[PDB]
This record gives sequence, C-alpha cells and structure tokens, in this order.
Amino acid sequence: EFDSFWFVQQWPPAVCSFQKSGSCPGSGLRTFTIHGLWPQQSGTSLTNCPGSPFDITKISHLQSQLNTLWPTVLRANNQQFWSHEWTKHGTCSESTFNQAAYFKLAVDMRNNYDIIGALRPHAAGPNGRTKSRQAIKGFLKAKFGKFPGLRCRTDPQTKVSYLVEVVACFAQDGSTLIDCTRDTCGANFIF
Ligand SMILES: Nc1nc2c(ncn2[C@@H]2O[C@H](COP(=O)(O)O)[C@@H](O)[C@H]2O)c(=O)[nH]1
Repeated sequence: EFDSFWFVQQWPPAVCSFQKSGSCPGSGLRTFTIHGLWPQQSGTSLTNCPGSPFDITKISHLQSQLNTLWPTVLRANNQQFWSHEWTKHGTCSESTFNQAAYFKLAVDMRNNYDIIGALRPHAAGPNGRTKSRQAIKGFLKAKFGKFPGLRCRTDPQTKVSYLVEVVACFAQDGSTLIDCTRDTCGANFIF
C-alpha cells in the first residue's frame, strides 16, 4: 500500500517559536528530534490505516531511546505522541514492519541522519540567521547521498520564514535513501 517513507525530524526551538503563549518544552532543546515516520503513496502520506492497536509492551526495550529521540516537544506525555504516530501513520506500513520494527526503524534512522552534524562543518548550523534552501539541501545530499525535503513555517506577524522540519525520504524497504520531491520552504529561511 506504500511506495516510500517520509522520515520527518523537527527542530524543537523553531517549532515552539510559533506557540505565542503557554509552555513548550521544545524551546530548550538543541538537536533535531523525531516527529514521525510516515508511509507514503503517490506523493501523499497514508494515514489512519486499519491495524493493531498501539501496544507499549512491544517497544518497552526502546523507551530510553524513544524518550531521548522521540519526545513530544509541545506537550508532556511522550507515549501519547508515540501512540498517535503509530495509529495514524505506523499502521500503514504494518504489513512489513510490526510495531517493534517500526519504532526501531525510526530510532535507527535518527541515529543515521544527524542533521546538525552534517551542517556544522560547512558553517551551516543554526544561529537564527538566514540560510539558503539549495545550500542546505546541497550539504545534506553531499553527506547522505540524496536530497532531503525542507519544511518551513511563516510567522503570521512578521512574515519571516523559519525552517521547522527536515525530511529524509526512504524507499519501501525502509533503509535505502531516495530523493525527496517537495519542499515547503522558499529560497531562503531563518535557521
Ligand atoms: N508536530 C508535533 N506534533 C506533536 C508533538 N507532540 C504532540 N503532537 C501532536 O501530534 C499532532 C501531530 O499529528 P501528525 O501530523 O503527526 O499526524 C499535533 O497536532 C499535536 O496535537 C510534537 O512534538 N510535534
């Protein structure tokens, strides 16, 4: 039912910068974390596929890694976030990846796709300054071999565009990187 995966990582500070009021734990993180692993089909995310109910016992061995790499950055309950991501996205690839394998896949993908690490050397790390879409995609392609998908958000008040997420696209095997085909960023953005 799926032809690929979108492995979506979020930049905590940027994500939380849009919540103009209230608390947001993401305001203090300094590394990219996991938003989700989304099975794809025909250029769109497959969602809410019939499948097994979320079962925390299937990933109990990964709780340390998941609390570190897949915390919620908006709320406080990490498990609630994992459950939601499984039911809305994970079920769509359960035909080949059971819950344990799906979450292990996301963890391995995160450990194998260190965004800041790939940008740091080329002086492209975050600093609240303007960055080039082609430059950033170029540095990530040079390091990982394929083009990532960049996701930006515009501040409703200043109209300034900020990088909020980076997508690594994978083939249906969930291991072979492929080029992403869409960005929601303009030629330049703050990072
Ligand atoms: N993007 C995002 N959503 C989160 C996070 N923690 C909890 N959520 C919740 O998960 C929803 C994301 O749904 P998704 O787009 O992954 O299907 C959000 O609307 C929000 O209510 C987080 O760290 N990032």
